Amino acid sequence: ATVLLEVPFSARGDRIPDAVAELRTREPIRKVRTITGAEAWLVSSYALCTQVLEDRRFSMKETAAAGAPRLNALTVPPEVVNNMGNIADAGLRKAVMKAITPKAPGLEQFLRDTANSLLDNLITEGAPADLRNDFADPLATALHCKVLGIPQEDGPKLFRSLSIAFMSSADPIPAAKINWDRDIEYMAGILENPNITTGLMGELSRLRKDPAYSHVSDELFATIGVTFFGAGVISTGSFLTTALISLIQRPQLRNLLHEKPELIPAGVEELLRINLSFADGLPRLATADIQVGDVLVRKGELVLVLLEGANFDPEHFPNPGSIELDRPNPTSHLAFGRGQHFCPGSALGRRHAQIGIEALLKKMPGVDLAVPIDQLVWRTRFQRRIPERLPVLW
Amino acid sequence: ATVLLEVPFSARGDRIPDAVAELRTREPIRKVRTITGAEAWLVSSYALCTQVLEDRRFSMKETAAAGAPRLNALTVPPEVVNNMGNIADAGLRKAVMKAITPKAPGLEQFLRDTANSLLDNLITEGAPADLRNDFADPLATALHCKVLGIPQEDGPKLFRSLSIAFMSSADPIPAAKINWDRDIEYMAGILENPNITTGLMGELSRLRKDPAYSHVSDELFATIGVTFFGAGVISTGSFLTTALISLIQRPQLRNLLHEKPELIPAGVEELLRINLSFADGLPRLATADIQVGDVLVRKGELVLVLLEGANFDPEHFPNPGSIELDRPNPTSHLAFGRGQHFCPGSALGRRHAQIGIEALLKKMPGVDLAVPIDQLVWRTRFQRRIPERLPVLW
Ligand code: HEM
Ligand code: HEM
Ligand SMILES: O=C1N[C@@H](Cc2ccc(O)cc2)C(=O)N[C@H]1Cc1ccccc1
Ligand SMILES: O=C1N[C@@H](Cc2ccc(O)cc2)C(=O)N[C@H]1Cc1ccccc1
Repeated sequence: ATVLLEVPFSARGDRIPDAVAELRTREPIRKVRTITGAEAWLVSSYALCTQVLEDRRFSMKETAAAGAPRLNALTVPPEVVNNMGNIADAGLRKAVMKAITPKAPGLEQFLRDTANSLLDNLITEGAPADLRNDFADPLATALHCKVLGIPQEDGPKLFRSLSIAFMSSADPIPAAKINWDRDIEYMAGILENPNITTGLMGELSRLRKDPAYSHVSDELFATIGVTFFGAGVISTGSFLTTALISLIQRPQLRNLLHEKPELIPAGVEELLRINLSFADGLPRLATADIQVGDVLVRKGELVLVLLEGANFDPEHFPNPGSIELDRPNPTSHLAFGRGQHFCPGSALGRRHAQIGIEALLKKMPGVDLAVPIDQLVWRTRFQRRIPERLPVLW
Repeated sequence: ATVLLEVPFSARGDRIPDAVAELRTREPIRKVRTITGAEAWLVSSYALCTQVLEDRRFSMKETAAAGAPRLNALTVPPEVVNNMGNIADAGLRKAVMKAITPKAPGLEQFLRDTANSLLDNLITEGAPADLRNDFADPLATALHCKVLGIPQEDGPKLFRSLSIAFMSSADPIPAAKINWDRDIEYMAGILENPNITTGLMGELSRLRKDPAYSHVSDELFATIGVTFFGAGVISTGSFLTTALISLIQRPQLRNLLHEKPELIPAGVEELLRINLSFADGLPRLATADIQVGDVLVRKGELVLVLLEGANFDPEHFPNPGSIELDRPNPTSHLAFGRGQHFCPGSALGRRHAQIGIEALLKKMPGVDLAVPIDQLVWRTRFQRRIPERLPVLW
């Protein structure tokens, strides 16, 4: 006698478990047990993943309902699960989106100078260097401080919330509330700070005093600050870190991109496709009875959309484990999701990785792991897969 | 068909696997496979563990022989496996031992003041706090700087080697050689530095110029510095960290020790007994054919002495999972080993933990985990079991 198949399979972000392909071939939608003890439908083929993400009756918002089967415990207030919905309803979608495009004057140059400075310091200190704690994560943090319009010096303290904020836990986390309330207070103070006139918080601060936004709550304005910092920094920091592992392990690709840096955008799109940064399927709660492949999903049930299921599906991406810069469908991956909840920071995430990789290859063309790859320590029970340290030499 | 049982069982240091007791009862010496692919004899009862540790024909030195079955790859030069042997042969055993006793004038007071300062800063910053990175590890580091007689400011950089130096790896680690050579250079410089006149390095520095030690190599003198810093800091830092977890999870004991701090030494001895800080059995290579229980161990074979096997053996420590302050045999545990290779820093390790715990309970009587205990991230493929962060509130 065995127990129901449990998720997640492995916290390692350097290889995809064989079970994924076995599941996709034989049972692309199937029952599993989450860390909370709830049952869920795990969906692992490109066709069925897209079907779920494109049908709003599979609701993100409703995952926060009391009594629902849960993937993990909330680390934010239940209303914050509908964060983008709330922003849209407040008439703030356009303003937020304009504030987070990588095409802001001087922003890409700021990224370049920042990446270059970080790398110069590592070279000066000498090998080994930690490319997560001393490159990818400070770069992500520096970027989001600039995008938000908040002091660079405040970045490290806001960052220190994230190892807890993005936990994937069976039970509520007392520290998450403490940090959340503190960070919300920080952002409420930013909105009242006359020095803060640029970036996303500068724009929110002015819209807050505009009579057309008079009935938008101060709670929402502070929430947008905390949530976009946290989601942007964890996503870009983790993606860049795991992408660098994928590159370091592919010297031929590394040499090609070094030689022809104009191929970097196509390289990053493939790195996105094969990336295992997301530790759990994307959760949705059925709000009707809906047929998904061989299964009738019932109202109230939890569905988990497995991004690497879709992104490694050989029916959509032939030879899926190989980085190939000349695919006919290169942006059709699900790394940024699909449908109603498509990542609003996708352009910014792309540019973050492109510039980070550009600068690394320029400065450290001899980059290699300083420890055997099995020695990386993979963070557990977290919403992302990431090594605690990424030791490299050059 | 199944493969040979693999070690280690789990990197979690907050619970002992059920398999340990099952092994001890049914097969207290049995064949296993290590991470290198080698076979070894795993020994898990108190009686057989003591037998192996007390018989020098089970050699520590010989584990470093070329072609031997290995638990893991060397992170030090092969001659350094015989470090204490080398010290003894150089006539330096007494001098080293005298230098590392916790009874040095002002040393315990330095520990108290240091622990108190660290805790005050955490209280000032506010919850949550990380008791590994911001308490146990700086306290261990501060202590060993003082014991060695080296600047407190040099501690953090020497510490940064340890996440690699004490890896338990299948293959050699390039970063370990880089850090090793650099740290050896640092210590060679300390021996020539006229400012360094106290502690272990001050004493080695004077013995180096004494004609009775004229033919002791400079290599050995620098090696003693690097090895005692590294082993002392990793062992005390890791033990204190995991001991604090054991305490936090036992509020009744925590209250008793708070109320009657004179019981702390007896508390620490039990915390040592139940501690799971050591990630692997202690390795020994047979140099003869020797009967151990039902098995004839052959010359050249690897034997792994499982400390928690012995320390949780109900035949020697009845109700072994319970901390009981009134045992008749309280120091007969194997936390510091046994025989030829008994830990030379045992008194210092005891005092480090006693003072750290004393100060914590005084300052933070309300200490508790700030995250569910399953959320701790346990370091993998390492010679110690430790959480990457220990978030607490008070
Ligand atoms: C390469 C980096 C990034 C990756 C891989 C990524 C991935 C994703 C994915 C897969 C989703 C969809 C989740 C779902 O449908 O359940 C999402 C949504 C979201 N992301 Fe990103 N993201 C990245 C960067 C960013 C950045 C830079 C920001 C903001 C600065 C951001 C903020 C958000 C927000 C607020 C949502 C929720 C959207 C909604 O609910 O409609 N992300 N992200
Ligand atoms: C509570 C903290 C400590 C624990 C739990 C601990 C544990 C141990 C154990 C179990 C051994 C025996 C290994 C074997 O036989 O294979 C050992 C040996 C050793 N320890 Fe400790 N130790 C601690 C503190 C220290 C300190 C503070 C120092 C130095 C400052 C130190 C330096 C050494 C050295 C050099 C050896 C090798 C002894 C030999 O080969 O004869 N340890 N330790
Ligand atoms: O639940 C949500 N919360 C935030 C993201 C977020 C989560 C935790 C945190 O501490 C800060 C920010 C959101 O905007 N949208 C949704 C979905 C989401 C979760 C995680 C990352 C991105 C989106
Ligand atoms: O192999 C040894 N090396 C050192 C300990 C040591 C290991 C690694 C390092 O980077 C620094 C110090 C020793 O003294 N004795 C032996 C056994 C030992 C290993 C680990 C801890 C304690 C003792």
